[PDB]
Parts: sequence; structure tokens; C-alpha cells
Amino acid sequence: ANDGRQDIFSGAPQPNQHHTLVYGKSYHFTITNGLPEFRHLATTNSGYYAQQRFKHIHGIPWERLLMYVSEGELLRMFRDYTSLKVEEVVCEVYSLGVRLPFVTSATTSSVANANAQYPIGCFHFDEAYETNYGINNVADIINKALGTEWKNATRPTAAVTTAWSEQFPNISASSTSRDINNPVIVDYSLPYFENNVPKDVGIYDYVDIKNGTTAYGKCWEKRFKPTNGLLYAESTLKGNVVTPLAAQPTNIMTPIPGLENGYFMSNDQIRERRDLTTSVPPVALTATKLNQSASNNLNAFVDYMGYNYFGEQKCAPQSMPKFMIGFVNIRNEDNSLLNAKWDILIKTRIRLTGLQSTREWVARTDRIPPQYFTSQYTQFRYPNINETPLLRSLGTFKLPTKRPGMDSRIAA
Amino acid sequence: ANDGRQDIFSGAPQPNQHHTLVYGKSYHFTITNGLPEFRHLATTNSGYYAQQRFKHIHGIPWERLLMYVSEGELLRMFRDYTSLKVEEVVCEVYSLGVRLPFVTSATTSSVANANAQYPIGCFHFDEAYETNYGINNVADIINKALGTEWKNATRPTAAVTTAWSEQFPNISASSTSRDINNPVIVDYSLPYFENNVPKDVGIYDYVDIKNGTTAYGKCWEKRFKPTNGLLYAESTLKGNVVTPLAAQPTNIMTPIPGLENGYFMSNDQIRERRDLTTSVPPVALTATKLNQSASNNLNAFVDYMGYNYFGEQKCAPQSMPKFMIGFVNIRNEDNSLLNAKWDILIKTRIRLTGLQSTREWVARTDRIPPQYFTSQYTQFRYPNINETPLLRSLGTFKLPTKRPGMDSRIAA
Amino acid sequence: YVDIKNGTTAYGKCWEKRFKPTNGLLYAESTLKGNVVTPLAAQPTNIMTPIPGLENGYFMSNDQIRERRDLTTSVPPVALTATKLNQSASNNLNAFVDYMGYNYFGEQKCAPQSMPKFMIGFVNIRNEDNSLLNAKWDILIKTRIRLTGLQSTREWVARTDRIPPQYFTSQYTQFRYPNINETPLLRSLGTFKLPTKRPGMDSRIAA
Amino acid sequence: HGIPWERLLMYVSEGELLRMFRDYTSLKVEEVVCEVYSLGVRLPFVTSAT
Amino acid sequence: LQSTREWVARTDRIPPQYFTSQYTQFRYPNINETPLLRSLGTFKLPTKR
Amino acid sequence: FSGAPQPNQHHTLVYGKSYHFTITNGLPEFRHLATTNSGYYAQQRFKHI
Repeated sequence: ANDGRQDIFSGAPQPNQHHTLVYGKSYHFTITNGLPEFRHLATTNSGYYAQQRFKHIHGIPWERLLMYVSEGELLRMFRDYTSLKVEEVVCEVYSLGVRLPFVTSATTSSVANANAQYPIGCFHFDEAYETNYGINNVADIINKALGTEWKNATRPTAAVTTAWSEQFPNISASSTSRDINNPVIVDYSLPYFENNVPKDVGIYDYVDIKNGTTAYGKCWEKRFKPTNGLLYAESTLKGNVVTPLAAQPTNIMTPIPGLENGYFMSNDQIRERRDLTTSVPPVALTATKLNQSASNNLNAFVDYMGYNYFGEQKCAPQSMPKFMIGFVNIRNEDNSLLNAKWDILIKTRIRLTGLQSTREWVARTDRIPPQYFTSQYTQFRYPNINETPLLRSLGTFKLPTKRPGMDSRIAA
Repeated sequence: ANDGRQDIFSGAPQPNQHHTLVYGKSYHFTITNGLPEFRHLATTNSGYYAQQRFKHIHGIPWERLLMYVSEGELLRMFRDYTSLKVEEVVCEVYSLGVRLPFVTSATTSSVANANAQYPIGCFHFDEAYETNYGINNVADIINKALGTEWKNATRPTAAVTTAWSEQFPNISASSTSRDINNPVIVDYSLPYFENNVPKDVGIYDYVDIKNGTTAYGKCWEKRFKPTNGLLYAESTLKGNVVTPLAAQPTNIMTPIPGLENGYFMSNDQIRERRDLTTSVPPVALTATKLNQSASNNLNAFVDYMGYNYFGEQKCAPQSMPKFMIGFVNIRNEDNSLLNAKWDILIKTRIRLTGLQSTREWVARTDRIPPQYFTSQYTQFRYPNINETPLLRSLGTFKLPTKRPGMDSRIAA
Repeated sequence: YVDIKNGTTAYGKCWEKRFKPTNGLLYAESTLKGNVVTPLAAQPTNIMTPIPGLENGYFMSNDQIRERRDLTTSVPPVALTATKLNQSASNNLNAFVDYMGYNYFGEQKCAPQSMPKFMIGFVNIRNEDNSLLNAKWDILIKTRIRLTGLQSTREWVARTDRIPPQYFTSQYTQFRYPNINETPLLRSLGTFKLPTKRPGMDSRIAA
Repeated sequence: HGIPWERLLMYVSEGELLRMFRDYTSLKVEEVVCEVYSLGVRLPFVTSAT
Repeated sequence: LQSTREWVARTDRIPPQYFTSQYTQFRYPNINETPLLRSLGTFKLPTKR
Repeated sequence: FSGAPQPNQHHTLVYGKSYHFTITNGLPEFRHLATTNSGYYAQQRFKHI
């Protein structure tokens, strides 16, 4: 008790930064009927699949970060932190009615009848069968969500007044109704010469139907709190995007948990590292941001991006449920399809958490401080840190065990 | 009550972003004795001042943002937000003793005596007389605080091993004791030919003395919650640092409060806009970040930077108190000065609040969203938005009414 | 990162550090090797049963994480059944208290976070000419240690002075090489603290 | 400076180490303690080259 | 168990536990190779396996 | 309307048998076994157990 032996000064570092971001958008889309269709798909490496596309069941790409954030806001939040995690995403769907013509006219047709009581519903058979979307289909929905600029932010040499025009090369769906088409596709793998095949998915065992005419307003709302919302993380000393390692591995090495067994879900089956001979299998190494290209960041997914925490099992979590909504096709007397147009409003909300490891790292440059010493984030990439990391399949694949399909764009 | 007349959908924008930053540093400095000295200063525009410098009273530049944040952390926080405000700054001073030699040796002198009971204190006459620091003196303290890098972040062509060396071109005071010298200067303006002058400041009417030998540890702690901690704010549509206006003022104009009367504290007297004929007087216009240069940002002050809120009186607040500490000179038998060396430890803490006006502005580029429509921040600059704004005097001047001295680097 | 005291008045007990190692394993014998010189005589057969393992082949190679296949300079260790006949007499002398490369059968085979370094020192005072004010500090150090020895005599009645191995019911493991006579993964004498706060170790087996 | 309290030889002598290293099937450290006492920090009143 | 929930078979072939989850066995990349068999001699190896 | 798939099947089987065996004495015996891959083992067979 103050015997001249007690501490006089007691230091402590500054804290790490913890920022929380909240963004959101609202859109007005329109979707339409479509009869089911099938085909068989052949791919490289002798891949063969039986495909069934439901042109009347569309999927909202709520897995895409760009559905909540604009390209500008994405660029910023992608450079501001050491690591960025998605805390929660919400997507609400409002129905403004399902209309169709009173009389079909080859020329002057008009969708004036809103009292057809067309059946609409929320499909969710993506939890029992392999599903995916078309790459361009989703790309389209996002381009219409963001829309392309038309204002002359940069004055023309002759900044003269122009004529009014409704011809928006690509106006955002946040300003007006815009058509989108993203039919869900169900795959039935045929890896063997003689395969065991199931009966076509019974969509009626996975749907909640509502009356298209009376269901006016809030219809569905999906929430998702990702287990691994890691969009990115920096834990390397690489202070450039171009520089390669200079030093080779030494004899200094200490055993760490790892928690990566080299097992992957290669389409329909489980494969071990050594068997993936077509493309080079990724490996859980110390994470970096300088691996992803600008265009890759734009296609960021909210549930999993290939990054993991040091103490967790290095692997992909079960992908968030697909948000599929659609019609329940009514057919005419001649069995043809009774076409209808559905107007919906979508609200999107997202909460993220940014971290800046400034506690054990006082930077004297604009370079983001890495989560280096105390702990390290990891990502599925290659010993050559400049090689493209394990990317996320844009087709939003749902592989057996409900995990997100990913590509290994590094040819072996 | 649900008579088919109630709202079906109710939209709302995303929120603005509100981030809070917390940084801090610790330093080890050493200061020494100094007899008081005087001189008369002549400056352009026939300026004449009587100056008295107390070489034994040093000031901690806790007004400087770089005392809390490193150049790297400053760069980042200066580009990340629409506006950044200082919430609070804290500065603690610990004493490790006041030593001096047992016997003065012209050659092998040693500061081995810590039992001289040298008087030390916290001076605060900066609240009664004009005070300021030397530009290079403060610049020096900050360079030693930050220190310059010595690690070869970028490998030499011949990355060979070098010899150990204690010769750090400029090691940070955060790693070792470093000498600093920042004597406080008291000005006695002499604007007229025959001036009314006061007796030299009685420093003993503004000091709290402690026993240098027994005062070991925490001695002083200063806190400051700035009324206007505005480091910067963007409210213009200028999307570049180079572009000038293209459009001239029109006839469209609506009266706003303004709250700027064109009155300045020109040194010792109050002057109205029209009388400041040497340099062009600033004017409270809509704020920008693209006005300040990279080097200006580095010299950012925590209490006032020239930015203000739309609804407040456009002017500078009373500058935060100077943090001046020093010795109470003991003299030898021959009246010479008894030299002593004081070792102190400084802790600095700072809390800031960043804003990103994303509610009424969805950006599609990395350009920071401006606080444009709902309200606008303002700053003391010139109709020509590219002209250097009203800058903060590096000499940390305290003008009558206790306001920070500022420069109008735009020659008239 | 410092707690300062007054060198003149702080006379006596100043600091005390305690550490209860999670893996204080200095060594463990679980092999049937009854010699220090003998090599295996039998090669692996087709008899093999899957065990947990709990070793993923990941190491902290200095500043980064590396997988077994990338450590091409030196041969990466592997968690095999432990032995004492691997360590030399001089190695034993340099034994570390927190981790020596041995692990329990049911735990994740890896190094724990190394015990905190016990660093004490001065806060340099400088003379008027900025030179260093030299000082000499006299300290007294007390050290205490408690260990637990095991002798697996329950399922093994030895008729020689050879220590009974923890063979059947369970087996200890250590980071060494298929060639049981190769020097095991050694502990860096420089007492390195690698990212994630783990002890630096050497793989003295050239590849 | 750092006290090598990570080193077993800081607690046990080479002789005691030799024995405990041959006596068991396995040996585990349960706990290590290290106390530091200060007897003062001294220096010359006047620096003399000799 | 008969995984008939996510698989309506139109043949006598047993429905596989395919999508929601998958069972695993110690065998070889060549699915037709004999899997890891059980020693008929009923061996008890160290660790009692 | 709210659809849902059929369940998976879960069947429980219960079987059992009874036997009448006879066993006899036997002195202990030993040998050494050599196998491929240079395998060598000391064996002790208890003919009464």
C-alpha cells in the first residue's frame, strides 16, 4: 500500500477501430409467366447434366452485395478497412398486383385486368435439389438495379441544352419499373455412364401460394445473419498489389491448428486435394485484399467470399437460402399458357462491421493496417499470393450439403 | 381502420453513416532550464512588437492533431468522411524526475543528482497575455513525435545485412527519450507610435508549483471537448481538385441567415472587412475538402480549422488553453542559472466522429458524398474555391478575446 | 507496453510471473523402439485403421501460413507416435517449459501460444549532452517449478531397466519424421514469438 | 532485458534434469513461477574514467 | 433409413442420401476399387481401434 | 396453399438367435510370426480362452 513499490506509470496501446455501416435500396421490378423447359448440358471434362428451367419462378439475387450497396459505396467500404463483415441482410417483397389483358390483341394489347386471381408463391425447393441462376440473368438484374449514369458530371465542350427524352440507356429500377428475367434452373447431375436419377422436383411440395389479386402489399421478407459474412481481410505484410515474395520458405516453422483437411465438394461428390487434377485446389493461407480485382469486388457475395477466421474450421458455410418467387401457371382452354405480368417492389437493407487493426500497428502511410501478429485471417488462395483466389461461382450454385459453388480459375 | 384506404408501401432512404474513431500515443520527452530573454520584433506592414521568451517554460502542442494520430492514420481519416469532428482530446503528463550534476564538469558531466527539489509547475498566463510558440520549435516536437522511418519497407537491390547502429536519423519519442525545446513567447503589441504598455507578465500569478524531487508520476492532465472540432467538411458539388466553376452567378438567390458580419480580430484591434487592405479577408462560403493541400492537413488543429455549422455564428471559438509546463529557475551563488534536465512521459488520447452523408446521396463513384441539400457546412475561404482557405497560424497565436490566430495567405 | 516503478524506492519484491502450461510435455515415450541406435526393420503393411490425427499440415512459416507441400527448403514435421530416444543429451539441456513438440493423442496437434516473455528494464535517462546516463541494476530472482512424472506400468510389466512406453491404451505424439532417428522438430533457441503468439521452431532436416 | 524463464535449466540444475529425463514415460510441467526482487538502481556521483 | 423426402424414385434403385447431406466411407477416388476392409482376424490395434 | 415433401422412411429391425456350443481346455503356446514387408511378431495363444 504505497510503500514506494507501486507502479508510477502504466501504458496501453490505442484501440482497434470498429465501424458499423448501414445501407439500403428499394427497387421496382416486373416479372412474367413462363412454361417449364428442359435440356441436357455437356461441359469440359466430360461433364453431363440434365437441366430443368422454370421460366415462371424467378430468383432475387439477394446474395449479391450490389443489391444493397451502390458501386460507389462498395468501392469505398472495400478500401477503408482491415476486414469487413456482413452482419445481416434483409429483403422485403411487395406485390402491386398480377395483371393481364381482358382480350389478347396481337397489336394493341393492354394488361388492364387485375382481377384474374393469378396464383403467386414463394418457392423453396432449393433446399432439396441442385439449383442455380443464369450468369447474364443475374448480371442483368444488377445492372438494372444500379442503372448507368446519364448526367454529364463532366461538362461537354459545348454544354448546350438538349431535348427531353424517355430513352434512358439504362435507368435504375430505383426510379422506375424495370423488367427482369431470372428463371431458376434445377440440375440433375449425370457423372456416371449409368446414373441413379430422381423424379423431377415436385415444386408444389415447396411452395406457399397467395392470391395474386388480393395479395396487395407486403408479401415476403427474408433475413439472414451470415455466420461468415467476411467480404475480405488483410493479414499479410504485402504492401503492394504487384510485388511478389522475395524470400523463400526457411526452416523456421511452428505447427498451428490449420483446420483445413483438403476436402472439397466437387460437384456431386466429395474429392480430396490430390484428385482435383483439372484445376489447382486452393489452400487456406493468410488472407489478403490485394488478391481480388476491382471487378471481383463488384461481384461480392454476402454469405461467403472465401475468407475465414483463424480459429474456425476453414470451409464454406451453407449458402443462404435462395429467394425464389413466381407464378403458378394457369393455362387456357387450348392448354397454352395464360400470360401475366407481375409488378413487385423490393426493399433491401444491410448492416456491416468494419475493422481497422490499429492497436498493434501504427501506420505512417495510407496503407491499411493488417491483422498480422495477435491473429491472422485466412483465405482460400494459392502459395503464389498473386494468383487469383478461389472465386465464387456467379451462377449462384447450391452444391450437395447446401454449400455455395466456387471456381478454381487456376488451370492445372 | 383498413377500409382499403391505408398505405400499402411506405419508403424511406438509407441512413447517413456515423463512425467514431479513437486514437492515442505515448511519448518520452526531456526539457531543460533557460533564462528569460527579450527582443523587439519588426514585421511587414510596419508591425512592431515587444517580445519576451521564457526559455524555462515549454508548451506541449496538444493543439496539433499529429500529437494523437500518426501521418498514416491522418491521411486515411482525412479521405474517408464527408466531415470529421474532434469530440475530445486528453493529454497526461508524467514526471520521471528533475536531475542535475553533483559537480559541474566541462567535459565528463553527469546528471546524477535527482534530489535537488527543483520547483516545477503548470503555467497558464496564456489566458491573460498574448502568447505563441516558435514555428520550428513546434514542428520539431512533432517530427520527433512521429519520427522518420528507417526500415527498408522496399528492399534494396542488394538486400544484405547491415551493422547495428544507435544513430537513428530520427527515432520516434514513442520508442525513446527525446529532447524538445518550445519556449513560450509573450507578445506586447506596439501598433501606435506611443503605446500603452503593461508590466511584464507576473508568471508567479499564473503557476501551480510542485516539488521536482517528490513529484514522481502523474502530474497534470488536460481535457478539451471542442465546441467546433470541425477538421473538414464537404458540401460542394466540385468533383475534382483542379476544376474551377464554369457557371457565373445568376439572378436566382434566396436570403439565408449567414451569421457572418465581416469582423475580424486583426492582431490587437477589431477590423471590418473593408479595412483589411493588405490581405484579402475570407468569407463564410459553402465548405470543401478540395481546398486544403496534403501538407495543410498534416498541420491540422484540433480546436478550429475554419469550418462551421450552417446554423451557428460563423467565427472562431476561443482556442483551447495552451498546455505550458516548466521550471521555476534556481540560481547559483554567482546568480548564474542552475541547469536541470526534466524527463516527462506524455499520453495522448483523441475521439473523433466521422460522417458520410449517404442518406440523400447514393454515389456511384469513390468520390465522397457531400452534405449538399438538407444543409450545408461552411468555411472561411474565397469566392474562388481554389484559393487557399483562411489558414491556421502555425505559431499557435492567442489573440485578444482568446481566439486562434489565422493567416490570409492571399495577397491583395 | 510498460509499468514503471521508481528505481530508488522500489526496494524488494517487484514482479512475479506464473505460468500453468497447457502442454507442458517435456517428453513422452510411446514406441516399441528399445534402443537409441536401432532403425525399423519392418516396412508399412496393408494393416491400417483411421485415427483422428488432428494435424492438418499447416505451419506458421515466419510471417505467413504455409501448407506442408510448400515448405520446400526444409522437410516439414509430421505428428507421429512420440519417443524420447529422438532427443540428444544436449537437446534435453535446452528444454523449454511451454512446448517441446509433444502432444496428447486427443488434442489438436500443434504448438500452443508461447508463455509471455519476462522482460524487465530501464527507462533511459539522458545527460545534458543527450548522452546516456549509465546505471547498474541489482536484482534477485527466485524460480519455482512443479512437474508430473508418469510411468505406464499398468499395462506393461518390464523385466529390464528400459522405461515402459505408453503404448496400447493410448499414445503420445510428437512432431518428427517417418524416420524415427531423424532429429525431431526442434525449438528455436532464440525464443521466437511468431504471429499468433506461437514459439518459433526449427526443422533442422535439410530437404 | 529478458529473463529466460522459458528455459527449464532456470529451475533445475543439469544434474536434476538428467535424472528426471530418464526416470519417466512422460514428464509434464504443471507450473512455473519467477519472482524478481530489486536491490536498487545505482550509478556514480561523478563519472571517473579510472 | 430410406431418403425418400428429397428423392422420389421411379425405379427399384434405392434413393441416395445425396443433397441435404452425405455419408462418407473410406474408399478410393476410383469408386469401383474395394473399400478399406475390416480385418477378419478381429485385430485390436493400439488406442483400441 | 402450403406444400411440404413426404418424410424419409425410418424402420427399426429386431433380430436374435440362440446357440449351444461346447469348448475345451488348452495349454498356452507361443511362436514368432514373420510376414511380408519384414513384419515380425511374438505371438502367444491361449488355447483355454
